[PDB]
Amino acid sequence: ADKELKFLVVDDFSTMRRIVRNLLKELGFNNVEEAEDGVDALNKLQAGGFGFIISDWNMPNMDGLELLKTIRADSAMSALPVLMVTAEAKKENIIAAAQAGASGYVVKPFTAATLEEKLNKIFEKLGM
Ligand SMILES: [Mg+2]
Repeated sequence: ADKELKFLVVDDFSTMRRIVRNLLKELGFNNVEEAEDGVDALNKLQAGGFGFIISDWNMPNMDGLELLKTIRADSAMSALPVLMVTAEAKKENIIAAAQAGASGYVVKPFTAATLEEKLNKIFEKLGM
């Protein structure tokens, strides 16, 4: 994984975005942009050059599942890695995301070490 991979962090909580950005920083990933909800994220993804999306499951207007399905359906972004974030792991949520193409799932709060492990797992799973 290129340390310069461009990340999109999506969460309706500013503070949760700041945590994720700070965690990534710690790992050496400084290339991060932020979005507030699914539609905000799609707007930004339009400009191109993103490499990895970290999205919250629970967001207004367009939730994580919807954003993920829209990414998967788009010819230009369909392969982008998507890491889903939830405050509470639920079997049907996990199955629904997997089936929709999520690259992985992480329960918050999480440390830099957990994030790293999730990141490496996906890079490994996707041969990146
Ligand atoms: Mg949220």
